[PDB]
Amino acid sequence: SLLIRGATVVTHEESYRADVLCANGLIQAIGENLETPSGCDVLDGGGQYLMPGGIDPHTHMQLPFMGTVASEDFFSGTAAGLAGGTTSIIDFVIPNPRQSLLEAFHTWRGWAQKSAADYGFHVAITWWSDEVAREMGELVAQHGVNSFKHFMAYKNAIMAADDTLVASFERCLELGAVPTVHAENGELVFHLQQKLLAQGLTGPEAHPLSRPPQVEGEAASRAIRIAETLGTPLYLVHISSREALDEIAYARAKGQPVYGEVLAGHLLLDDSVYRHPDWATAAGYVMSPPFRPVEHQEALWRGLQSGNLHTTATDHCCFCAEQKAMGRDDFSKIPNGTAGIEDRMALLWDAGVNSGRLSMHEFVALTSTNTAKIFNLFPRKGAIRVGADADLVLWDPQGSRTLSAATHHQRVDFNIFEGRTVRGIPSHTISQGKLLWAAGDLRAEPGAGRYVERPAYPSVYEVLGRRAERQRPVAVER
Amino acid sequence: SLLIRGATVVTHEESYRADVLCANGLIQAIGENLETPSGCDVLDGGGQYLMPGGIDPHTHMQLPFMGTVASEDFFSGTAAGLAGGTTSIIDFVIPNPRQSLLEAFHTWRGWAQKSAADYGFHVAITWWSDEVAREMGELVAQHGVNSFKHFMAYKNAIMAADDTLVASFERCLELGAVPTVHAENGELVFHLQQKLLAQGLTGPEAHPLSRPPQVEGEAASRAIRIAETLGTPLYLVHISSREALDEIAYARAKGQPVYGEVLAGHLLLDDSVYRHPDWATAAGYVMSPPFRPVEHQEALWRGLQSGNLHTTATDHCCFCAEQKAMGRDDFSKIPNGTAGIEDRMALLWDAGVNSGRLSMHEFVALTSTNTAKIFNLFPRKGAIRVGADADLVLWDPQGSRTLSAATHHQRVDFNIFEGRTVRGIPSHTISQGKLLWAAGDLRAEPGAGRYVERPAYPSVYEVLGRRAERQRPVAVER
Ligand SMILES: Nc1c[nH]c(=O)[nH]c1=O
Ligand SMILES: [Zn+2]
Ligand SMILES: [Zn+2]
Ligand SMILES: [Zn+2]
Ligand SMILES: [Zn+2]
Repeated sequence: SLLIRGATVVTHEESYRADVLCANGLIQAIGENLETPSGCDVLDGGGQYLMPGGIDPHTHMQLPFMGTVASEDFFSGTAAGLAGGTTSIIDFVIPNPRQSLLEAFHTWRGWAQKSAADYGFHVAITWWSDEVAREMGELVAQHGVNSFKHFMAYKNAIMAADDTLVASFERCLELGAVPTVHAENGELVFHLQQKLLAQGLTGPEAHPLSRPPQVEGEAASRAIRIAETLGTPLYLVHISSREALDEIAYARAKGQPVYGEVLAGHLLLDDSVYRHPDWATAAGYVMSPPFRPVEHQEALWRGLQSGNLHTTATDHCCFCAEQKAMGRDDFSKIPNGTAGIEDRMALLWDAGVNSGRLSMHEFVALTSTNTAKIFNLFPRKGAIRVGADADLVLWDPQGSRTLSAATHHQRVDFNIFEGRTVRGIPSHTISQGKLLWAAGDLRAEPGAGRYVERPAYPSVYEVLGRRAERQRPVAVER
Repeated sequence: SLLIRGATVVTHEESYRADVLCANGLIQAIGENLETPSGCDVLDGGGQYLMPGGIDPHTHMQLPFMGTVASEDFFSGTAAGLAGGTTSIIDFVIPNPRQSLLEAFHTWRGWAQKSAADYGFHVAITWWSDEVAREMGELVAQHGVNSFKHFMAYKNAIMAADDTLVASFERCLELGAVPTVHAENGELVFHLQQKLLAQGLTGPEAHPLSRPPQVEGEAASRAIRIAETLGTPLYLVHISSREALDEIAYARAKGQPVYGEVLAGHLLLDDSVYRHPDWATAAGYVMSPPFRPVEHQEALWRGLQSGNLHTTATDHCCFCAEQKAMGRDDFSKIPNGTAGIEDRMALLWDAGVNSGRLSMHEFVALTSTNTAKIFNLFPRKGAIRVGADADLVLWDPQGSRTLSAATHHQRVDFNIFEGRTVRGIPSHTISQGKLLWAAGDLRAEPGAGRYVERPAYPSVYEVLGRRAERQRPVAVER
């Protein structure tokens, strides 16, 4: 048993002073001046905020990708996420083309067994056949998967063309699963990569030039309108561009269920990072989509404030300087990805709440509750109520931290926010009711985390259902 | 020679009283009370408006298509255009996949020699290879073509996927040619067509359901964004939807050279036409894009008024009842297309000018001058000025005409505006300085029209070149 006493509870919609009791991995009681069970550890949260633990729905722990394997494994990644107040992740099963999905799924369950905190998976659809359609049904019915990932970029690899997107989205509808998309036009990226290389522009500064923001806006428009035509919801991962955000807003203004996810990097960094004089420094920012001219950061913030972006994530995909250097002579070969699982919540609090573009309640909604709702984990997760998983974070608004690769718990030799000082840190992280991060001490244990099943048919599917019934076609009688 | 006396000259920007003298196919003199050369014919235009003859940039005379050949041929179609005030067309060479473009071009020249008025061609890119790219250059350099058409629908036929779109648009940029696009997502069309057929919805009412508006908005988005990425202008044919119009307005607002074309059918008809209890009547409206719910008509009129739609055309593609009946058990086999070359100008005048939606100057811009400027034919066409081609229409603002398949000159048994009465009609049409339509008397002759060459590099390409030079990628030395 673990009792957090004297703090202010901050949810996605309200604040109030109360104590919180956890036991057996669940939240047992909430209230002022709670009784203390015998032999129950006590945590003093005076002057701090008690919030749901962060959920990161976009991580790539130890992903084999672009000629190599990510430097962060499932244990060091989930542990680092605990240090930064994040208590569960959704990662990605990425089968190779013509490789079986259940095969990939069990393989990934294997790798993820070492997780120190709760974890789940999105399954990517990297090819199509009647068997993928059948396997998708199995993953939802028997293995707790309720979301499928589609890559519109990475031509001559994992890219899903329109024919796949249509088939798979239609399958998700049948299964009550949520289609999710990496929205970049693969044909234009491939075309621009070759053209820049043929011009001899091989540095990291060519990476943004190879996939400018309209390449994302285009794919977002296409994913969104396939989803509209087939009558499914749609979740777009790491939106970086005004173009893509405007497409989401346009569809939502048409009341379509479209969600957008954003990373701290795309809220706070611009594309000048790729022109850094030092190659390894610039290479460190190479991910897709890339960082953008400053006007896109401001559009994304307004996306958060307006309700047109819905979740924060990290695309946590680490590669050390030596792996980055795999493309020292060809930006197209630099393994794509940045780290951020540990830094997401502090970064957003410091830039959003301290500044105050975001209220404390929006901070919560954007770091856990919205993700939980979208993927049908609410109120089990991202919620402070009796019966919910005891995933919590205690937040010192006056604590300070300076992000550096030399001191962060993420196993990677680079931090895209190196040297940045944030006011507002997680003093204590609580996962499954146990205190796994405390005032500098990390208590993560390999294998401590559970695999989290997400049930199919989130509530959006009931409204979609009624809509589809109103729109059934009537033949003309002749 | 031919002198038009006493009319009000109306251009794309102004109105003034003057006579106009034509001779040798050209406009010779403009001024009040011009002297009459001896032997010159005189036309009294008192109380009427003298405007440039209409240019219809979207016709398909005797096109072989969807199993058959359009009922209108190049003589009957251009003659019918003349009765309606339209003095020149741009048609489409549509090579079959793997067919040489040059081969198809010469064949089409044979088909079009019988035209009664000036004509030109757009050439469609229905497949890709190095030969295609070479033949595009030859068509521009030797054959007066400066625009290339791309079909984004017609899966498993003339459809261009992104790889062809990108390669062709790049070729277009190299040649100073205008890419034009039929913007519908073919994968979604094909998927919806089979779905609806599988459910037994075989009638014409399924045609609009098989290609809802967002299918067009998606393809407009994608064509527009490819164009932006490659640095070309872009011309989208027959825009029917708010979604597509919004994509054009959005790219035009970012400063991008995007032009939109609209048919009178999509300005004035709604999709209730496909539910007519008579099969032949409903089939008569079947074209792609289909006619839309009424809110899209309002949006289109608004595009015209705001400057986000730029040209009018007809997609003149005629099929009689027995030909339409090829799809009596399968709407996907109904040959797509409607008639309008003869009716476009009166329809737009009556609905746009009489209502005050459009000024008379906007009417001229939208029926001739904007098309001329976009395809590099201004001021040879669409302009009343000494030396311009003598293509003129004399317009009686209080004349009246009732549109009817029983009385029109279009060689087709269906009119999508059957029984509509319009106020403001062409009393006389002058082509190559000759009076070919004189209040009810059509004097069109087979073979009188000239093939019209269009020079490459319209003016927009000078601006694009200056932008490209400013945005040249620049490496970082390390
Ligand atoms: N060529 C065409 C004629 N008519 C149509 O409706 N669509 C076409 O693509
Ligand atoms: Zn991604
Ligand atoms: Zn990712
Ligand atoms: Zn068309
Ligand atoms: Zn057409």
